[PDB]
Formats: sequence, C-alpha cells, structure tokens
Amino acid sequence: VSPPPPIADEPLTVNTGIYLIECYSLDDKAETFKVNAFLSLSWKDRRLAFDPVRSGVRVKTYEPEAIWIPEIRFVNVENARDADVVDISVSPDGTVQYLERFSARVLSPLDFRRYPFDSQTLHIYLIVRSVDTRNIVLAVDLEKVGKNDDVFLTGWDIESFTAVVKPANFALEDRLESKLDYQLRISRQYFSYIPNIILPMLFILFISWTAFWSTSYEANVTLVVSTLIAHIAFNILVETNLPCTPYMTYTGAIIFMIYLFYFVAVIEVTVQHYLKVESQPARAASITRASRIAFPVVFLLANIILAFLFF
Amino acid sequence: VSPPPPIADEPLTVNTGIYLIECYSLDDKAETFKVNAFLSLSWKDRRLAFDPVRSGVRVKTYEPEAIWIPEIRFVNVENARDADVVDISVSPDGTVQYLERFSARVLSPLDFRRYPFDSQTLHIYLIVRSVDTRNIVLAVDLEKVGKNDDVFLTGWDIESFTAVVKPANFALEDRLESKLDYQLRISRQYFSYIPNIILPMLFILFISWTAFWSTSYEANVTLVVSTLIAHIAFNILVETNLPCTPYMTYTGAIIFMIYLFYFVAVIEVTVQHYLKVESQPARAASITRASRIAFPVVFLLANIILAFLFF
Amino acid sequence: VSPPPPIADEPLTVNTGIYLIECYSLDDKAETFKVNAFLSLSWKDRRLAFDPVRSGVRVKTYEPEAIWIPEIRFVNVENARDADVVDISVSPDGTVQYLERFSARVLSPLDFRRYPFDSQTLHIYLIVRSVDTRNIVLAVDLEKVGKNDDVFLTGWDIESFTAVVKPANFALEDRLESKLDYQLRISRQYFSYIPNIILPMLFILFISWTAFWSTSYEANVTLVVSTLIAHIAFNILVETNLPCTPYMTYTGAIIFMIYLFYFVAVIEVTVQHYLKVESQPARAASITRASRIAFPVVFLLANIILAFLFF
Amino acid sequence: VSPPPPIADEPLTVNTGIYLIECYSLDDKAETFKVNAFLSLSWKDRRLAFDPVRSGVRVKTYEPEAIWIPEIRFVNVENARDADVVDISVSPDGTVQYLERFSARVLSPLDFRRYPFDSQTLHIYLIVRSVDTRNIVLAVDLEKVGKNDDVFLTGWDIESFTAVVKPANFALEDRLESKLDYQLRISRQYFSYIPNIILPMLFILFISWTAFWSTSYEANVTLVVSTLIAHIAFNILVETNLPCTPYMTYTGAIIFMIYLFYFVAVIEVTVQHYLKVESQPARAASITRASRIAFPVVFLLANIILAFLFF
Amino acid sequence: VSPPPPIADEPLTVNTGIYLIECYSLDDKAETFKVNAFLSLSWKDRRLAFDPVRSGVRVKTYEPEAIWIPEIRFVNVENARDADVVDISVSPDGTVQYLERFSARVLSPLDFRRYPFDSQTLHIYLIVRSVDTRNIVLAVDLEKVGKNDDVFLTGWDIESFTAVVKPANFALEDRLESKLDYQLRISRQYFSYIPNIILPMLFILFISWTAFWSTSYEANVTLVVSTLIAHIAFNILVETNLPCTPYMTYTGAIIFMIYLFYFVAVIEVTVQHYLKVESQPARAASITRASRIAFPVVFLLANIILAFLFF
Ligand SMILES: [Cl-]
Ligand SMILES: [Cl-]
Ligand SMILES: [Cl-]
Ligand SMILES: [Cl-]
Ligand SMILES: [Cl-]
Ligand SMILES: [Cl-]
Ligand SMILES: [Cl-]
Ligand code: NA
Ligand code: NA
Ligand code: NA
Ligand code: NA
Ligand code: NA
Ligand code: NA
Repeated sequence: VSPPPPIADEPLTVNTGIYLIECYSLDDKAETFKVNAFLSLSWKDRRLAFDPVRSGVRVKTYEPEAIWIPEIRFVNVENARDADVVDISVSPDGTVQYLERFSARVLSPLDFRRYPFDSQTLHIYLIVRSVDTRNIVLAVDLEKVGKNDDVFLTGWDIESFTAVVKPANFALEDRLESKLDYQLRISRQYFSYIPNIILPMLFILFISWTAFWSTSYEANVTLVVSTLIAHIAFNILVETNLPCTPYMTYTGAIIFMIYLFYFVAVIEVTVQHYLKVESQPARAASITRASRIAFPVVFLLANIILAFLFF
Repeated sequence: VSPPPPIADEPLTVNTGIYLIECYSLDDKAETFKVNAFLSLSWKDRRLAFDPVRSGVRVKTYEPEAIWIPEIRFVNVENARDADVVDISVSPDGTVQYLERFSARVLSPLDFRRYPFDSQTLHIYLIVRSVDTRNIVLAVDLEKVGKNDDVFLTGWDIESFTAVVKPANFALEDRLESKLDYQLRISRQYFSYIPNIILPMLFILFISWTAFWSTSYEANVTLVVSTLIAHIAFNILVETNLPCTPYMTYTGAIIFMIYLFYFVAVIEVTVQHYLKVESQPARAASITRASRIAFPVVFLLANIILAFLFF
Repeated sequence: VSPPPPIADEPLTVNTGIYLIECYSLDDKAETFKVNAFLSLSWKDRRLAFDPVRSGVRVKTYEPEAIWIPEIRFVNVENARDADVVDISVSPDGTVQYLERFSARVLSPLDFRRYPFDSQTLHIYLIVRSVDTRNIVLAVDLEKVGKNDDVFLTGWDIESFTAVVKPANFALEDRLESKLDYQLRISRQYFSYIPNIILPMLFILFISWTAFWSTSYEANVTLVVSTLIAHIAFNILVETNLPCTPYMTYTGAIIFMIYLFYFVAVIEVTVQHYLKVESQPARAASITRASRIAFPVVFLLANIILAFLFF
Repeated sequence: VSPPPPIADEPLTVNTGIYLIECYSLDDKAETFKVNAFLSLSWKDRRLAFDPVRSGVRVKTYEPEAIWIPEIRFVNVENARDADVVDISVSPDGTVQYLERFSARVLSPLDFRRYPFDSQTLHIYLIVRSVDTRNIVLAVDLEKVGKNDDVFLTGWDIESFTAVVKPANFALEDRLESKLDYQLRISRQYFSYIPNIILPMLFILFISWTAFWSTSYEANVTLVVSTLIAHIAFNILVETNLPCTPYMTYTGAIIFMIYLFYFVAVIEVTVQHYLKVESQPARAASITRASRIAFPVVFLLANIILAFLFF
Repeated sequence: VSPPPPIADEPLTVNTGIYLIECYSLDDKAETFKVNAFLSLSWKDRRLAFDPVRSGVRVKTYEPEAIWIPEIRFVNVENARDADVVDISVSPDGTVQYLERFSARVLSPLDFRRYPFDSQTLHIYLIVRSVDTRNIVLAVDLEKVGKNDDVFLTGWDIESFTAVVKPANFALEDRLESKLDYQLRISRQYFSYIPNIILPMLFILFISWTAFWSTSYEANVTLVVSTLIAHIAFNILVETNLPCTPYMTYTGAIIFMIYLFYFVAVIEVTVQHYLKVESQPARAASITRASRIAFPVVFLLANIILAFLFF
C-alpha cells in the first residue's frame, strides 16, 4: 500500500520504544558499541480498522509485506540494523503495534577528559523521513522503553536508559525528518586501573627518588634512567587502549607531568655528581637533601592542582 | 497459519532440546563463546492431526513455510542465530517434531576471581514471546539434551551440559515470555600457566633477593631494578589476556603484592648502602641478614593468606 | 524496462548528490575510510509522464523494480555499496527523484609527507556506464550536496565536502563512462602527539646529552645507550601506526636524524674516555665542553632546515 | 519433493567425493583452517529416470530447487559452508551427479607436543541424517577424491588427502546418522625457526656463561640478568603464536629448562662474589672453573634426555 | 536454457578479459591480496541471433536469467567472488558480450628470498568446467585486458597486468576444465626500510664495536649486551611482518649473521678482560687493536658474499 491518509490534515505520529536486551563491545578507540534490543512501533491506520463483534476476533495479526509500515531508521549506525519481525497486532480502531528485535553497531563519541574516572552518555538516534502524500513525526511510548536487569557492559556500570520525549523536526533535502534521542548513561569501572597501572607507575617513580639518599652517580643514573624506561612501557601501554584526542586527558597529563619528574631528577643527579668532581660535596649534599622533600611535595601539589582542574 | 487453538484456557507447552555439535572460541576479554548445535522443538497442533490408515503414511514431512512454528529465540546472543532446518515430522495426534542445526555467538559473563584456576558456568537462554490468541510456555525434553563426546573447547575441560527444567515466566511489554536456562559447565586447563608464566615470575623475584648476599650497591640496584622491569613485562602480558574487572583477581593480587616486594627490596638496598657511607657496616649487615629470612617468610605467609582468601 | 529514449540525440543527464550522514574509521595504514550517506539521483523519463488533473495526484511513488533506474556505481570502493532505497518520486513531466541511503568502505590515498601536521583530500568517485541505445552523463545538483553538522571523524577536523561539477567522460571497454569527483577535505588533530610522543622523545634525547657534564665512561655509556634504546621504542611505535611510504615523511626524518645524535654522542663519549686513558684530560675536556653547545645548536639548526624543507 | 523410495528394503547410498582446490589460514591458536573444495555427490532417484529418444537429450540438467537432494552437512565447521552449485546431471536410469564448489572454516585439533617439528592430521567430517520414510548411508567414490598439485598452506608440507572408506553409522536423537572421515595429513616447515628463534635463544644463553671467565660481580650480574631479560622476550614471543596446552610442549620444556640455567648461573655468580668478600678466592675460582664445564655438559645431557622423551 | 549447440564438432570458445579497477590489501603473511575489477565474457550463441533490418535495433539487451551464460569461476580465491552484472549485449550473429564488476580475495604465494628488494608475480586463475552436451575452452581478448592508471597498491610499484594467452586444458573428475593465467607483476617499495630499520640496525651494531677502543669490561659488557638487546627488538619486529618461510630470506640471513657479530664481540671483550686479570695487557691490546679492523672488514666481506648469493 502507501501511507494512511490524514483524518483532517495532521502529521502522522509514530510511537517508538527501544528495549535493550544486550549491550556489548564498547570499543573506546573506535568510539562505538553494539546493541541487541526490541524496537516497538505504533501508528493509526484507519484503513485496517474493523468490528470485534462481526469478525469475532478482537486482534488481527498481519505479515509485514501485507500492510503499510513506516521506514524507521537509526542515524548513528555503521550499517543498517539486522532485524527480525516479532509481531504485528492491529486493534479494532486501526492501531498497529509493530515489534521487531534488532542488533546494530552504534557510533557515539566518548569524552576522555576524565579517563579512567569518566562517565559517558551513549546515543541511539531514531529517525523517519516523511512522504510527499503525508508528514511523519516520532513520539516516545515510555512504557515500551527500558533495559532488562542483566544487561552488562563488560567494564562499565549502566545508570539509565531513557529517551528525550520531544523529537527534533527539521528539513533535510526538501523533506521533513523526525529525530528521537535515546540515551544510555554509563560510568567506567576503574578498580583494576589502581593496582594494574597507577600504583606500579608510582612505585617505579618513588624508586627513581632513592637516588637522593645515594652519593653514587653510576647507581643513581641506573636508578633514574631504568625506572624512566619502565615509565615509557606504561605510557605506551595506556595510550594504546585510547584514541587520538585533540584535548588533554587527565591520565595523559599525570603521565606527561611524570616525564618531567624523571627529567629534573636526571638534572639533580647530573648536578650532585658535577659538584663532587669540582670538590664542593658542601652544596652537592644541600641540593640532594632539598630534593628529598621538594620532589614528594611539588608532586603532591601538582596532582592536587590537576585533580582540581579536572574534577 | 496462526497458533494452534487451546482445547481449553491452557498455555501451549513447547518442548525444547539443545544438542552441542561444537564449542569453540571462548574469548575471555569479550566474555563470549561460539556454539554449533541442534535445536529440537516439539508441540501439539491438532489442526495437523490425521489417520494413519486413511492417508496410508504413519509420519508426515512438512516444509517450514507450510505450518505454524513457534518463534523461538536465543536471549544472550550478539546477533540472531544462523540456522538451517533439518527435519519437520508430524505424528498422527498432531505432534510436531522440529529440528534445526544452528550456530551462534553467545554472551555469558565469566568470573575471574580465581583465574587461572577458575571454573565457569556458560549460559544459553532459550525464549518465546506469547501471542494475543495463545500463551506459550517452554519445557525441557531431557532425551534431546546433550553434547557429543568430541566437543572440545581449546583451553578448557567440559564438565556438563544440562538445563534448568523449570522456565522463568514473566511479563515483558505486556506479554508473557517463557525463558529456559541451558548450562555449560567448564574448568580452565592451567598446566601451561605454571612453566610459561608463574615459575619465571618467581625466578626473577628470587634473583632480586640475591642483593641480600651482596655488599655492592651498584650490582644490587642492577639486580632489583632489572628483575623489577622483567616483572612489568609479565604484569602487562597477563593483564592483556584479561578484561577490566571491577574486582580483585587472584593473579592480580599476587602480581600487585610482588610489586611491593621489589619496592621494599629497593628500600633495604638503599638503606644498606646509606649506612656504609655513614660508617655503620655494623647494623647494615644486621638488616641485610634479617631480610634474607624476612622476605621468603613474609612472601610465603602472604601467599597462604591470599590462597585462603580466594580458595 | 530499458533507458528513456532521446527527444533528439542528446546524452541523458543524471543529476547526483551525496549527503554525508556519518564518517568513521579512517585507517591510515590501509588508506581507507567508511562512509554512511544519502545518494540522490534525478533524471527525465518521459515514458513515466502523466496528467495531474486526470490521475488526480500531483506526485507518483514507485517501487524500484517497476521503472528504469540508472546503474550508478562507486569507483574507489572495496566492495559494492550497501543500499536501502528511501524514496522514488515522479513529477508530471516524467522527472524521477531517486533517494537511497548507503554505506561503503572507500579507498583514498593519503599523503604522509607532513604527518602528523598533514591535511588530506578524500575522494568518492561516482560513475555510470552508458548503454548501446543511449549515452549517459552525470551532473551535480549542488543543493543535494552536503554533510550534517555532527559528522565527526575520530581524530580529524572536517573542512569541506564539495564536488567537481564537470564530469570526466571517457571510453572504457568500448563504452562511455561518466565519472564525478566528490571531495572530503580533512586536517589531522595533532594535540595528543606533542605530550604523548614528541616531548618524551626529546626528553630522552636531552638526558643522553648529560654525558657532556660527566667525566665517567661507565655512567655516560649507560646514559646514551639506555636513552637510545628508549628512542627505538618510540621509532617502532610511530612507524607501526604508519604505512610503508616510498617517500621521506617529516617525523620519519626527525626520528632518523635523532638516531645520528645518539651515534655521534657515543663517538664523543668513546673519545672523551680514550683520551683520559692516554692521559690528555687536556683536549678530552675541550671536546666535552664543545659538544655541550655543538649538539643543542646543530640539532636546532637541522630542525629549522627540515621544517623549511617540509613546510 | 521428498526421498526416492526403495526398490526393496535397502538404505539409500549417497556417493561422496571432496576435491581440495585450496588450503589456507591454518590458525594454530584457534586450531582451525580454511578450505576451498569441490563436493561431489551421487545417488539413484528413479522418479527422475527418462527416455533419451523421447526427451531428445541423453543427459538432463536440473536447478537444485527442482529435485530431491540429500541434506549433506559438515560436522566440524564453525558455520555452514558457502556453496555455489556447479552442475547437476541426471542420466536416463535416474542417476544424479551433484557437484558444488564450497569453502568453509574447519575445526580440527592440533597436537603441539612435538612443536615446531610436529605433524598433524586434519579432519573434514561429512554427515547425513536419515528421514522417517528412508535410511541414508554415505560412501566414498575414490575417483572423485583428491587435491590439485598447486595447493599450498602458507607455512606447511601436505602429505596426503585421503578418506576412511567405511562410514561410522550411529543413532543420534532417535535417527540414523552416516559420518565420513576425510583426512588431510600435514607436516610443519620449521626451517625459519632455527635462525629466527632457536640459535638466537642459545647465543644469549652462551653469552650468560661468559660470567664464568670473569671475576667482576657488577659485570657478571649484568651479563646473566641482561641475557635473562632477552630470553623472556623469546619466551613471550613463542608462547603467543601457541594456544594454552594442558600438556608439556617440547619447546615449552626447553624454554622452561633454560629459565633454570639462568637462575643457577645467578646462584653461582652470587656465590663466587660472596666468597671473595669472605676472602676464599680459593674455592670461589674452583666453583667458577667447575661451572665452565658443568653448565655446557648438564645442558647437553638434559637436551638429549628431553629429545629422547619427545622423539 | 542449456549450452549453444555446435555447428560441427568444435568446443565452445569463451573470450575473457579482466580489467583492474582497484588493487589493495597485499597481506604478506597470508600471501593474499584484494582485487576489484571488470570481468568481460564473450561467446557465440546462434539461438540468440537476429535480423537488424526486421527487429530494427542493431543490439539486444538481456537480463542474465533469460539466457545461457557460462559458469566462469576463479581458482585461487578464498570465497566465490562478489559480482554485480553491468551489461549483456547480443549482436545480430548471436555474439554475447557479458560484463560484470567483481571483487575478490586472491591467494597467490610470494617469494621472500630477496625481501625487502623482492618483486612478485601475482596470479588470477580463470576457469570453466565443460558440460556433457558441450566442451568449453577459454581465450584472451587482449583489448579487454588492463588496469586503470590509478590502481595503487599501498607499498608497491605495479609493472604490468597481462595474461598467458594459451589456456591449460585438462581432465578433472572426468570433465574438461579450461584454465587461464592472469599475471599482475609488482615490485616492493623499499625506501622506508633503509632509515626505519636497516640504518638503525647497523648504528646499534657499530656502537657495539666501540668496546674495541675501550679498556673497561663493565662498560664494554654494557655496550655489547645492551646493543644486542636492541638488535633482538629489530629481529622480532621484522620477522613479525613476515611468514614462516622454509627457505633462508636475505634479511633473515643478514640479521642471523649479525647475531654472531655480537656473540664474537662478547668473546673478544671476555678475552681482553681475562688477559688483564692474568697480567698480559701485552696481547690483550693486540687482540683489541686487531678486532678494530677484523670486524668492519669480515662484516663487509660477508655482506658482499651474501648480496652475491642472493642477487
Ligand atoms: Cl537502521
Ligand atoms: Cl536467536
Ligand atoms: Cl512478572
Ligand atoms: Cl499474555
Ligand atoms: Cl558501488
Ligand atoms: Cl556444512
Ligand atoms: Cl569465483
Ligand atoms: Na509492508
Ligand atoms: Na510457519
Ligand atoms: Na529498474
Ligand atoms: Na532439493
Ligand atoms: Na543464465
Ligand atoms: Na650498568
């Protein structure tokens, strides 16, 4: 067929409802995620209307090819969704109740400023282009919106799955387009990051600082340079599970700032030795004793300065 | 057609049966696995009933398009299963015997607390949404449940493949949903982990402790710092074949605890040298001799404390 | 059917228009990118013409199988596009207004000479092969060309999406081919590259130069050789997120030039020690004091020489 | 249609024949491989029998949908095969000659005990489930079994492609199943392994042993610990192109045994120094001179012991 | 329909022609490459013949389902090609002019003996199996063979795309098979390999040789062992972008030979120190002075010997 004709001159309202069955594969570098969910559609098509008393059955099942169904599409998806139609029910007044189960790969940008303490807002944009004959608007049936209790996103906590009830209606290539915003709110599980990356990164740094309670250049150079190399291993490791951000990330700042604490430790160590060869173990030991406090203090100051700038 | 009508207000029981042909690709990070199996369905549709004497044939074959077949779906799957229909047999009383061979990628969370000594319980959730006209319930035909003797999951031992006989029946978008739980129990093969990761990780640690039977700071710093670097190589290697767990894993704890045994060894070595420059080889050698026992003992204490906390 | 016949002997003009919905996965090594966009086509087929007064409807919808549609194809694609037809509208004069939403993986070479400060010009080549009966030419409807305000290419800034209005018409396997050039202009977001790769690469180099304010060969060899090893880690890391270019890249040149500053630092350090064993701490300290300026100066000269040669 | 009925009470024999066109992607970790081959089937269906004089053609071509074709399936495959039908020829007596060209990813476990000198036996299990009306058995037409001479598996030698002529017939879910075993025998090409992994692994070990012709702890610790680190690089590299085996592999044993030769070298070096600080360069040099022979000898003994245990 | 019948007793000649639109993804390890090209077929089918005067049109278009089309297949492909039919033109005499645009993943072995100075000959084998009724032979229409001017294979130079005009005709499972050989000749772009791998690999080796102008064992051991470790990083890096070859590669030989120049440098350094402890700085300095020439000379001799053996 073709669209149901207006029963006045009114835009056709299509009622939507996404129900998350599964959430999986949140790819941080690609800024994508996969979803498996129910998509529930509902519209009024009077042409399909009937009498429950006459036909003796209060609901009518239909195969999708048989009736007019709106061309609903996802906006922020890599390829068109994979969908199997579950049910089509028509109530006496001509109300269609569409239900399909779909799966799709979704493009939603992530903000890494507060990584790995960051929280995200994933989006699923539902859309419909209107026909010449008829204008189409989307609406949210809040009863058919949700997620099941099990959905689990490896590595994240799931706060809420809600929808912006008012659609964004606009012209696109001389036709009306109705766009809905479904929002999945998530928070990163950062427990593992503390013993697996953060504390080791600090231990290797604190080991570099033992060159302040040592008079031997040879051993000091080894202490600082070897631990600096270990810090590079961690800088490379963490920047690889991350995309090319045009903004300073929080961990990125910490790591970068640490590169200076190794550089300045090399300066101190280079100085302490230079004075011993010039025969002033006098000020060499003053500098070495100063560094012992200066470094832990400046480090702790800087980390507070940064945490304040980012949280 | 449409569902078989009730003799009376009784829900339709659909008999299920999963038979594993192949198990493969248990992805630890993604918390998924692939399965290739038979799915056997069986229901009563009186409309299909016949006389063996009249039609002269005791069993009737049907093409799937011809008859009513329940919309059975897997819950915890990435995308809908890939299935080829094997056989449809109808017995005189109107009993349908459906058989399809399918393959699917299945989402089942794994518990890494006891990794790599962990055992898992994989799930395959079978489901059916009920129609307006008729309610549908799932049931387990225990004769059509199993796995063949060859199924092999690279890297794991397979205990049992059984099913929770009582379905979980619940409302979902104002309709009854019948859900079955098929359970594949597995245990990790950890033989390789001992010589390929655990013993090397300990050898590099024991090598770090030779700095207690040495008076030379330069060589001691080298011993401890070099082996610490080797330990980082193993920490990175094992945390990469693992996902971002919001709980302390057992190996994660061991590894993290080892990072301290390197840090404290650096403290001892830094101290032993500091006293020699202050001219008290007196207590320096007391500390060095104490460490020789303190470290192996505290290490062995801690490992018992941990194994007890996790097993 | 078959192509619309000419009124005289003029080739058939097909009006094109690409509208980018999404841009994603710019793979630098493969020199590809994925696109999700609208493709709008428009041609004159008099056979379809009608009377608005007689048929009582001013616009006619058609299913794609029903009418003649030109075989439009993308040139620089891995596989043929994935497309779902959105709308076909026929105006009284026989003007067809085709609209499909497609997604494709596109091959477009990138120039890495100025990497990571490089800017690119991606291409989408639209094409049509002509029939024996009729000649077909492509044209640009500039109103149906664009991108939405959200398109975001992880890791890049998007300047413009425009089209070369004049098609390239040529013979290919004894038939006319009409080719259009759609151009997506982009610029790389290089912020992260400075603290995550460039500054660390320089800090490790400046640390190598502390061997000029040191008289100890053992510590000097350690300083230079250890930092050289750290530089290899960065050379390998950056050449891996890059393809095998038959031209000198800018970062490639910097990195390569740095390999010499380590090699020549080893020469200096090897010399300084050799003279002290020959008992001329006389010129050894002249050379060491010269290097202190020579290296930072020559390095800064060279970097200017290079930046000038590339920008 | 449905199966051809029996003349008298004999099961239907289906003649099989796999002809390998290509072998590729033997994935060692996944224990899989891809195959591209011809599958030739042949059975008697009298219902199709015809007269060459009447129908005027001595052989009849048929489209697969038109006639009864047995549901032949591969057992040990990830997903169902990708197949394009080449030819269906029916001879006057009702003999069908089926030919399809397929491609599939096949699950076949590999034995890594003798890796990288190991040889494998890959399997392709052909199967057929029997109908209610008729029993089906598979058979091997040895003339339609083979591989072309050009067929190569990157990184491997192909001995033979043969089939176990006698099928394994058994009950599965109350029906007869006929299973055939096609065997591809292969041997690993290990040439590259000697200069790219084995000899370097030994050179780094022999370098560690130069600490026996040296009196300097500082240099000795460096020699042994640095080469131990290089050995870890090789242990990690080779265990990554390998799956998690619940059995000791041969290379796994060699590598593990080497970890001890580094550990015991550290003991010796730690001892030699300890005696020099205790002033017995007397026995220190006895031990050091003993090690010089003890290590190469014990190493060579152990390697023979191992090679004997595995070959 | 079925094949066109002969005019005598001559096999049917099918004229072929591959036209490369795109070449991409030359995977060195897998020994594959992707291709996007036109496939042009042409045969004589008299049944289709017509009169230009009577039907008034000199060419006839046909949909593929309507006429007999030969079953043309690629031999050395992973899976069957993805093809969209472009055009079918029938000239009055009954000459069919088939044209499809396809894309496929192609298996073609590469020879790594001269890597990274190697040149390759990729193959595309076109094939056709003959029917009982008729014999089919392939032929090359050299006008419909080529590549466009843009084809670019990231990382390679493309010499020529030509075809072996004489097909290889042979029996396969009691039927004639006609096989054509299309050859894509390529040469590796090795510019990047010199500054990104070769020169660094040599610089680290030349740095190891500075231990000949040094009397200090501790610093010498560091120089040689540290650079040896850096050489392992490069050996692992280059053998990973390479498959498991059962033949000595040229770079493989160079790398392996270098492993000896590090081993023998360790011998020299171990000797020079041993004589100093035995008090013969007499011959120690003779050996050290000899090595200074012996190493650069033997190295340069060996490289010439190798280049001669491989080029
Ligand atoms: Cl969609
Ligand atoms: Cl499913
Ligand atoms: Cl409920
Ligand atoms: Cl209900
Ligand atoms: Cl296309
Ligand atoms: Cl199959
Ligand atoms: Cl093909
Ligand atoms: Na419809
Ligand atoms: Na049905
Ligand atoms: Na059409
Ligand atoms: Na059939
Ligand atoms: Na055809
Ligand atoms: Na050192």
